[PDB]
Amino acid sequence: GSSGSSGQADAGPDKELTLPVDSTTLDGSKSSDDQKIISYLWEKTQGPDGVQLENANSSVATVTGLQVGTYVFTLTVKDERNLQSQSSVNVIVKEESGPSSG
Repeated sequence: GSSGSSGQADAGPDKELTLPVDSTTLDGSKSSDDQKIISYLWEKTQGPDGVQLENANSSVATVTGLQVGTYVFTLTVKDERNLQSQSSVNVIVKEESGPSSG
């Protein structure tokens, strides 16, 4: 038949930060449309160990202390039907445009 099931877990689009902006927010409020969600988990699968995740157990998580690198955060949520879904997001960090001295 045709496709109907919508996105189970949406960890938002690609995240691109540019110093000094060393912090971002993973708003996953748009994970479901019809079937509500009663589970939220934010963890860093790949990337350098250091960043600090806040409210990981919430639809909206915050990661501070980001550096020029690649941070992969997987979002594991569940629906009324104990449906196990996963959704990661590529977080790239660029350097603050412009030269520097010191």
